[PDB]
Amino acid sequence: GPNYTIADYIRDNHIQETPVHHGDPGSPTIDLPVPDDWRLLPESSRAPYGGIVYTQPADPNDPPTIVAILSKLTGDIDPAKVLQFAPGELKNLPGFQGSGDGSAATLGGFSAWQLGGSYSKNGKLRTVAQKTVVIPSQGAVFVLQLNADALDDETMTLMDAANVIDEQTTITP
Ligand SMILES: CCCCCCCCCCCCOC[C@H]1O[C@H](O[C@H]2O[C@H](CO)[C@@H](O)[C@H](O)[C@H]2O)[C@H](O)[C@@H](O)[C@@H]1O
Repeated sequence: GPNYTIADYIRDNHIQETPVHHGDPGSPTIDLPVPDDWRLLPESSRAPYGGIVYTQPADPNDPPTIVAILSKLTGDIDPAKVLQFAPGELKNLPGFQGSGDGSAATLGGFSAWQLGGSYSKNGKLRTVAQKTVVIPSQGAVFVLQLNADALDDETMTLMDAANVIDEQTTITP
């Protein structure tokens, strides 16, 4: 899309990006909570840093989910620019509609950005949101992204889980 993204920022600069997994030497420890009625997702192709899925979905083939990704950025990386370009990805979604570009936030004591809204996929309105947390540590900038997605009618399920995540997550570099 026409919006500059974090991926564009990485591509256009002398920045190395490497995926991070639980237990990797040199990486932060991120304790995400598992809200009630949600179940933990292990690390997989579809949940690179794990995630959570709602255990009482209206459509078991399309349940509300919050998936985590953790990346390690080294080189000519400015943590403030990661936050600056965080809204680009969602804003490029087909028919995305949200309240502006989102807002600043914090998670586990680190600076973050969150935006949410709706988009249309296969003729169905979906609620989507992304929280990006910048974690400068150990000669690198780690970037955590939490990607929430659900059918429009299950928007409140996502919002409830988000409050639990916002209040209980700890991040220790
Ligand atoms: C921690 C994991 C990630 C974070 C937790 C996940 C929480 C997700 C909650 C996200 C709910 C965000 O959606 C809120 C709403 O945004 C848009 O409306 C807003 O923007 C429109 C165009 O500017 C205005 O016309 C509307 O008045 C204004 O409400 C969509 O059109 C709505 O359909 C959607 O409901």
